[PDB]
Formats: sequence, C-alpha cells, structure tokens
Amino acid sequence: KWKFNRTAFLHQRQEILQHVDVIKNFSLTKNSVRIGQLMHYDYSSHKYVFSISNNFRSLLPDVSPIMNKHYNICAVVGNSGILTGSQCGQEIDKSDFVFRCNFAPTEAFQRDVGRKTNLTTFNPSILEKYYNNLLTIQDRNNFFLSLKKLDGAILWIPAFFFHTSATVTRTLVDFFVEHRGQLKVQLAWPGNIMQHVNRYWKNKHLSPKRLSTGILMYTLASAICEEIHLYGFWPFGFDPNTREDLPYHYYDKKGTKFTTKWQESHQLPAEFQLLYRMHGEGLTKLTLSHCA
Amino acid sequence: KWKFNRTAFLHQRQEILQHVDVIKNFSLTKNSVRIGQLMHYDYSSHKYVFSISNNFRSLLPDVSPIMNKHYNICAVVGNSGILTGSQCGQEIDKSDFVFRCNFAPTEAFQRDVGRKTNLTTFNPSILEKYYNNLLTIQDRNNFFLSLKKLDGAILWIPAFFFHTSATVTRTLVDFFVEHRGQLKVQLAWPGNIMQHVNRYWKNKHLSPKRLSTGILMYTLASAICEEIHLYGFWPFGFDPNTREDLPYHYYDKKGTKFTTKWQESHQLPAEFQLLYRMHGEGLTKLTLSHCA
Ligand SMILES: *[C@@H]1O[C@H](CO)[C@@H](O[C@@H]2O[C@H](CO)[C@@H](O[C@@H]3O[C@H](CO)[C@@H](O)[C@H](O)[C@@H]3O)[C@H](O)[C@H]2NC(C)=O)[C@H](O)[C@H]1NC(C)=O
Ligand SMILES: *[C@@H]1O[C@H](CO[C@@H]2O[C@@H](C)[C@@H](O)[C@@H](O)[C@@H]2O)[C@@H](O[C@@H]2O[C@H](CO)[C@@H](O)[C@H](O)[C@H]2NC(C)=O)[C@H](O)[C@H]1NC(C)=O
Ligand SMILES: CC(=O)Nc1cccc([C@@H](OP(=O)(O)OC[C@H]2O[C@@H](n3ccc(N)nc3=O)[C@H](O)[C@@H]2O)P(=O)(O)O)c1
Ligand SMILES: CC(=O)Nc1cccc([C@@H](OP(=O)(O)OC[C@H]2O[C@@H](n3ccc(N)nc3=O)[C@H](O)[C@@H]2O)P(=O)(O)O)c1
Ligand SMILES: *[C@@H]1O[C@H](CO)[C@@H](O[C@@H]2O[C@H](CO)[C@@H](O)[C@H](O)[C@H]2NC(C)=O)[C@H](O)[C@H]1NC(C)=O
Ligand SMILES: *[C@@H]1O[C@H](CO)[C@@H](O[C@@H]2O[C@H](CO)[C@@H](O)[C@H](O)[C@H]2NC(C)=O)[C@H](O)[C@H]1NC(C)=O
Ligand SMILES: *[C@@H]1O[C@H](CO)[C@@H](O[C@@H]2O[C@H](CO)[C@@H](O)[C@H](O)[C@H]2NC(C)=O)[C@H](O)[C@H]1NC(C)=O
Ligand SMILES: *[C@@H]1O[C@H](CO)[C@@H](O[C@@H]2O[C@H](CO)[C@@H](O)[C@H](O)[C@H]2NC(C)=O)[C@H](O)[C@H]1NC(C)=O
Ligand SMILES: *[C@@H]1O[C@H](CO)[C@@H](O)[C@H](O)[C@H]1NC(C)=O
Ligand SMILES: *[C@@H]1O[C@H](CO)[C@@H](O)[C@H](O)[C@H]1NC(C)=O
Repeated sequence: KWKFNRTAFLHQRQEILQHVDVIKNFSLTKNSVRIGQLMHYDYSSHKYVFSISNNFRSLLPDVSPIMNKHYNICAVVGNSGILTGSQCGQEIDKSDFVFRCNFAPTEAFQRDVGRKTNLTTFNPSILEKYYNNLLTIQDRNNFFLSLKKLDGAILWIPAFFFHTSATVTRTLVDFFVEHRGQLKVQLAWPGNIMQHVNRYWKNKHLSPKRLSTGILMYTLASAICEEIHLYGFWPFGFDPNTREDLPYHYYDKKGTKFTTKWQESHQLPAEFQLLYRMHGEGLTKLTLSHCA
Repeated sequence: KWKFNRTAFLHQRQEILQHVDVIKNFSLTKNSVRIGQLMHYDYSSHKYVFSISNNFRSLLPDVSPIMNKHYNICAVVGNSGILTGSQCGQEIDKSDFVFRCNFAPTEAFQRDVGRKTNLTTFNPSILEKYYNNLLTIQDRNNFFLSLKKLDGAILWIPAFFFHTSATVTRTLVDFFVEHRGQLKVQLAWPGNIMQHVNRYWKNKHLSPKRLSTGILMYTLASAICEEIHLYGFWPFGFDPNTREDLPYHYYDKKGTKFTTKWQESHQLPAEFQLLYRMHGEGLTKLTLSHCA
C-alpha cells in the first residue's frame, strides 16, 4: 500500500537541516562547554541554573556521536498501546537502527516492540523514579545492569530541558564517572536545542508549548537515516482497526484505562495528524496495524 | 559560685581520649579515603552507600585541622531558646574559641549569642531547607555570602550520619569545587565516628540511638580546650524559672512555628541531666540564666 518517496523525504531532511544543525544539536561536546559555565533550562523559568563541572565535561563526547554516521532503514518507536499484540518486534529489529523513547521496557514485550536498541532517551529524573536515586547497593546494581544491557547503544540524556533534572543529574554524573570504562554505552548530552527544533515544526503549523520526545526523535533521525518507519505513534484510546479500548502505553497492564489528562502539556493529536499527512506523502511509514 | 575543677576535667579529657581519637575522628583527610571507596552511614541501614569521588576527596584537609591546637576558654553554643534575652553575647565572645551548631545565625542575635565563630557544624540538608538546593543564582549567592561571613572558621560537615544527606552532599561538593580558593572557610568532614564517640558516653549511662550535635561538640572540645563553658543547652519548651512557653531555638521564636516530634530524635533530657551533673562536679560550666 505505502510507497516511499525518497525525494520528498530528502527534501524534508534538507528543510530540517536549514533550521536545525542536527549533528551538532545531538550532543554537547567537551570543547563546546567551559567548566563553570551556567546552563539554563529550555522548559523552566530562566532563574534555574546548572553549573558545568569538570566531571560533567569529562562525560561529553569529543565529537558528535552521529558525525559521519548513516543508517539505511531506521525505526523510531513511540510508546503507544497500539503496539500491544502487533507482533512488530521482528520487523522493528530488522531495521539498521532503532530509536526508543524514555528508557521504555523491552523485556516482557520483545515480540511486539523488539529487543534492538541503538538509541534510547533518558530524562535524569528516571533515577529518582525507578532507581531510588542510586542510594543503595541494589539500586546501583540494578542501574548498572540496565546500562550493561544497552551494550554500545547511545543513551541520549537531556539534562537541560527541565529544572527538576538538576540534583539528580549530579547523581547520574557521579555514577558514570565512578564507572568510567566499565560500560560500552555511548553517552550523549543535548543542550538547549528546543528553540532550534521548534523552528522547523512552527513552519508546519504545529506550536505546542512542548513537542513530544517522539517527534524530537524523528527530527534527529531525519539527518542520519535514509528511510524512517514509525511504530507506536497513536495518541488515542482505541484501536483504529478493531475499535477496541487501548491503553496509552504498550507496557501498561491489560485493561488499564486510556488517560485523558496524561497528555495535557503535549499536543499529540496535532503531531499525529502531521505525521499522518507525511505518511500519505510518502515521507515516512506510520505503522498502525499488526506486522507480518 | 560555679568553680572549675581542672583536675577532674583533665581526668575527663584523658578518659575521652582513651575511647575516641578526637584528632583523627574530627575529619577524614585526603589520604584516609580512596577514590571509589563506598562510605556507609552511622545512623542508617547498612544498604545505603556513598561513593567517594575525586571531587569529594579534593575537599578533605591534608591534616586534621585541630592537630596540635590548644585553646584556653571554649564556648560551646547550643541552640536553645533559653539564650533569647540572656545577653550572653559579650561573655561568649570573650572565649578563645567558640563552637556553634548547625550553621546557627548570629547577625540578628549577637547581643544574646555572640558574633564569634571558630567552628560551626553543617548537616548538608541545610542546603535543601534554607538555600533551595542551590538551584538559582540568588540561592548560590546567599550561600556564598553566608560562607564568606565565616571568614577562616571551620565548617564541620557530617555527611555520613544520615543517608538522607547523600544527594545534597553532591550539590554541596559541586559548589565548593566550583568556588575553590574563593573562600577562607576551612572544611572538615567527619566520617563514621559515632560508634567511637558513643563508647565514652555509654560508660556514663547515656545510650540514645543518637547523641546530639551539642554533646558531640563537647566531646571534640574536650581535646582542644582547657575549660569549656556551655550556652544554649536546655531542651525544654519552657523557661526554667517562670515556666512560660519558650521556643526550642533562640532564632525560631515568633511565627507560625510548625511543632512536630522534634524530641523523638535525641534523648536530650538525659544529655541535659548528665551535663547538669557535670556542671555540679566542676567539669564544665552550664549557663541557664542571664549573663548580664
Ligand atoms: C543547534 O543548532 C543551531 C543551528 O541550527 C546552532 O545555532 C547556530 O550556531 C552556529 C554556530 O555553529 C551559528 O553560526 C554563526 O552564524 C553567525 C551569523 O548570524 C556568525 O556571526 C557566526 O560566525 C557563526 O558562523 C548560527 O548563528 C546559529 N544559529 C542560530 C539560529 O542561532 C546552535 O548552537 C546549536 N546548539 C547546540 C547546543 O548544539
Ligand atoms: C536500503 O534499503 C533500500 C530499501 O530496501 C527495501 O525496503 C526496506 C524497508 C526493507 O524492506 C528492505 O528489505 C527492502 O529491500 C534498498 O533498496 C532495495 O534493494 C533490494 C535488494 O537489493 C532490491 O531488490 C529492491 O528492489 C530495492 N527496493 C527499493 C524500494 O528501492 C537498498 O539497497 C538498501 N541499501 C543498503 C546498502 O542497505
Ligand atoms: C504525565 C506524562 O508523562 N505525560 C506525557 C504525555 C505524553 C508523552 C509523554 C512522553 O512520551 P512517552 O509517553 O514516553 O511516549 C513516547 C512518545 O511516543 C509517542 N506516543 C506515546 C503514546 C501514545 N499513545 N501515542 C504516541 O504517539 C509520543 O511521540 C511520545 O513522545 P514525552 O514525549 O517524552 O513527554 C509524557
Ligand atoms: C527533626 C530535627 O531536626 N530534630 C532535632 C532535634 C533536636 C536537636 C537537633 C539538632 O540540634 P539543634 O536543634 O540544632 O541544637 C544544637 C544542639 O543544641 C542542644 N540543644 C538545642 C536546643 C535545645 N532546646 N536544647 C539543647 O540542649 C542540643 O545538644 C543540640 O544537639 P542535632 O542535635 O544536630 O540533631 C535536631
Ligand atoms: C514525491 O514527492 C514530490 C514532492 O511533494 C512529488 O513532486 C511533485 O509532483 C507534483 C505533481 O502534482 C507537482 O505539482 C510538484 O510540483 C512536484 N514537486 C517537486 C518539488 O518535485 C513527486 O511526484 C512524488 N512522487 C511520487 C512518485 O508520488
Ligand atoms: C544496534 O543495536 C543492536 C543491539 O541491540 C546491535 O545488534 C547486535 O550486534 C551485536 C554485535 O555484532 C550482536 O552480537 C548482537 O547479536 C546484535 N543484537 C541484536 C539484538 O540484533 C546492532 O549492531 C546495532 N547496530 C548499529 C549500531 O548499527
Ligand atoms: C576514630 O577513632 C578510633 C580510635 O578511637 C578509630 O578506630 C580504630 O580504627 C582502626 C582501623 O580503622 C582499628 O584497627 C582500631 O582497632 C580502631 N580502634 C578502636 C578503638 O576501635 C577510628 O578509626 C577513627 N575513625 C575515623 C573515621 O577517624
Ligand atoms: C575565632 O574567630 C573570630 C572571628 O569570629 C576571630 O576573631 C577575629 O580576628 C580577626 C583577625 O585577627 C579580627 O580582625 C576580627 O575583628 C576578629 N573578630 C571577632 C568577632 O572577634 C578569632 O581570632 C578566632 N580565634 C581563634 C583562636 O582562631
Ligand atoms: C575535683 O574532683 C575530684 C573527682 O570527683 C574530687 O576528689 C575533688 O575533691 C574535686 N575538687 C573539689 C570539689 O574542689
Ligand atoms: C584562661 O582564662 C582565664 C580567665 O580570663 C585567665 O585568668 C587565665 O590566665 C587563662 N589562662 C591562660 C591564657 O593560659
């Protein structure tokens, strides 16, 4: 049914590149920050600051981790409940490169979402919510194991979007410095990039207070992928094909009720409408049904 | 009326020294920890750990700051509301060396508590209560100025008593590293010393889960002071003479003062009884009334 239009996608890549230097915005590098430099937060009041320490700078890459990288078929996997029972795991894992959002689980869900991960995003407040601020030996060990499972994947850590990241970023930084060289995980640390990313999408008549992680991933992916297939983008409470109730997230327990006010800060429906148009124009393949 | 018994005090000093190496226990030093060493907490479950970083080690003194120090008259100033209207400021400031507790304010209270400070203690959670975790420029500036007012005094920071210190300690460390050489404050960082300090006081029929900061100060002071005068030790909500309501702290008097189970922390009444016996034996002078 769906047919890729390579030319139109590459024109979209060029248009994104005119508004966002993706290669650079992908991560701060050692030489782009000074020790003692005060960072601000893209989505918090300007009064919030974070001072760049020696240790933080030592975790930055020397060069963009996506410089001169090229992947043919990319999967960007959002977190919609539409993936549950899709059996898309195998097809996602055939991709050259898979992006995942917010350290999403794969273990109990591989048949549907895959086990391949080449990048996953990581808001530092994950440490507070799921790893008890790395306070105990067992917390530390659980986090270490989760990192080890990523192998050489990129962990894309946006520490300068929300001021609530500030204290937990120091804990994260200390852990990584303490374990330097023990893990193959490639760290990436984007800076204040949402002002640049928002410019491309304002032109496409999309102006939320906040763009979603999913669409941020598409934006990055545009620069390094030749063809992008989207999974788990479907911000609605029902299945499009069956009409049955659907959870918001694929990892939600069965029967969990789609939450209306979960997504009041986002404009996922407007994002989705725009991706859906893009699907129709052959720019990207939006998957909304079970895979083969 | 009160008369110092030098002989009995010297016998107390010698006894304390046989159970606690005060000079060593006063502070961890650079060479007494390794980078990557896991610290445990004296008053928390053993599962809680804190990994010693490069930066933390860099804030440790090379040698115990009290090594070979000897002061004649020391004042140890607890934080009781009994100091309010005592006019003990001048008498406290005549001491050769003054110890204060938990970074207690002196500016608005000098007539009663003095302006002299040679050491003050600092639970790191002070940053969370009074300096908003150093999240803004104004918070950072306030904390800096409070530090600058200490001049070359010792800031005695027990980061390894309560696991709840862990995350704020990283904030504190980052601030001090960031501002290295800008302040004259001498940092001291005691480690796991409460097991040793408790041994002397167990023999004196005092066995709380936790000895108070005030009595810990007495213990330290015994090694470096010829004579110790106590002020602001009075763990009761009432004036000793009138029985009228008294604030728990001299600085936290007027205002909608949240009243909780602050008493359940410490066995302060038993400490106070013991200090009161000691006063009677001429070991130390416990002041419970106006100075002028
Ligand atoms: C994210 O990417 C944006 C661009 O999409 C980065 O901003 C751009 O940074 C470049 C430097 O790499 C600026 O180039 C400069 O052009 C000016 C003319 O205005 C010239 O005077 C300079 O010599 C330099 O060549 C460019 O102005 C700037 N664009 C915008 C819109 O600000 C931004 O730094 C990236 N941020 C991160 C954190 O990677
Ligand atoms: C990069 O991928 C293109 C597209 O591949 C097809 O679509 C993918 C999503 C996936 O389903 C692939 O298995 C498909 O082949 C490749 O172009 C195709 O090459 C094949 C095999 O050599 C050829 O027979 C097809 O007709 C081509 N299809 C299209 C639509 O052009 C391309 O070769 C890939 N390049 C590299 C170096 O990996
Ligand atoms: C309370 C709260 O966390 N809200 C909230 C609301 C919407 C999205 C998100 C985060 O995204 P996640 O739910 O982890 O989902 C990953 C991505 O998947 C997409 N998504 C998710 C669920 C869904 N039913 N349909 C979708 O399209 C969307 O593009 C989203 O960014 P964010 O974006 O980091 O902020 C968080
Ligand atoms: C929830 C909480 O913090 N509780 C709590 C309860 C009692 C004391 C303290 C702390 O002491 P502060 O109140 O800062 O006072 C400093 C010292 O002064 C003494 N003190 C204080 C008030 C008072 N009314 N009588 C006293 O004898 C006591 O020896 C105490 O250790 P800590 O001890 O760091 O733990 C804290
Ligand atoms: C791929 O997409 C491009 C761009 O949207 C298509 O090229 C356009 O074709 C229409 C035909 O109505 C013309 O009006 C435009 O002027 C063309 N624009 C450009 C920039 O070329 C192209 O037809 C699409 N390809 C397929 C195979 O459907
Ligand atoms: C993308 O990530 C996956 C891991 O999820 C990488 O695939 C693994 O590659 C190693 C080393 O060759 C194999 O031994 C594993 O069996 C592969 N795992 C899976 C799940 O397929 C893959 O190489 C990465 N791709 C990149 C960086 O292009
Ligand atoms: C506090 O002082 C005590 C001595 O009063 C030290 O305890 C000694 O520690 C060593 C090894 O670290 C043991 O082999 C000795 O047997 C210990 N003596 C006693 C009486 O237990 C203690 O190390 C000091 N701690 C700190 C952090 O300074
Ligand atoms: C104890 O601390 C006080 C400061 O609180 C020291 O006294 C200051 O000494 C300086 C420099 O000699 C004078 O200019 C100040 O006027 C003094 N201030 C006050 C308030 O007295 C004192 O020297 C310290 N004592 C010891 C023994 O270290
Ligand atoms: C000093 O204290 C000792 C020890 O308890 C005692 O023998 C001596 O009489 C005391 N001196 C006085 C009260 O002057
Ligand atoms: C200790 O202080 C007292 C009280 O002022 C004083 O008389 C005595 O000489 C002092 N001892 C010294 C300085 O050695």
